[PDB]
Amino acid sequence: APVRSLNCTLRDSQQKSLVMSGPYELKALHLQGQDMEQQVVFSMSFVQGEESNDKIPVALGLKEKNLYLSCVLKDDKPTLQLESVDPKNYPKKKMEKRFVFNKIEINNKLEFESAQFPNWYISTSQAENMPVFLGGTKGGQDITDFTMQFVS
Repeated sequence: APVRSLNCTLRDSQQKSLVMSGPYELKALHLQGQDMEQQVVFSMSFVQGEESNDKIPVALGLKEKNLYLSCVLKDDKPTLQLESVDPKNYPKKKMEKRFVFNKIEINNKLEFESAQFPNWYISTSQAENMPVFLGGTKGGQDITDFTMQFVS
């Protein structure tokens, strides 16, 4: 059958929500009440790739939009971007490497490591309303842990 997907939202471990910052970036911020309608809803697809109990390959597309988080080198650096794709062909089981994230469950938290760039992870800043980016470690000052919420 087609690739399976789930609608969901993500928050960082500081409980910051994710929203759009222009058409090709996301930002993270403290949201509650009416304002959370601003949050982005993702369609998380369970795709092809190396898997284990706690390590699941996924794609993160924006629900009902032909936009996917992807990891590419930009100015010689692994970087996270929102890339447009052909809506007739996505999502699919066999997503290209750049689109794939290893969803890792550790201590009640989730990490999204780039399948393409080992040990690079979806990250947020502690500061409010800063971009979501690709970070070169699960260590450090930045935030690399998230929780997932299921959406109808």
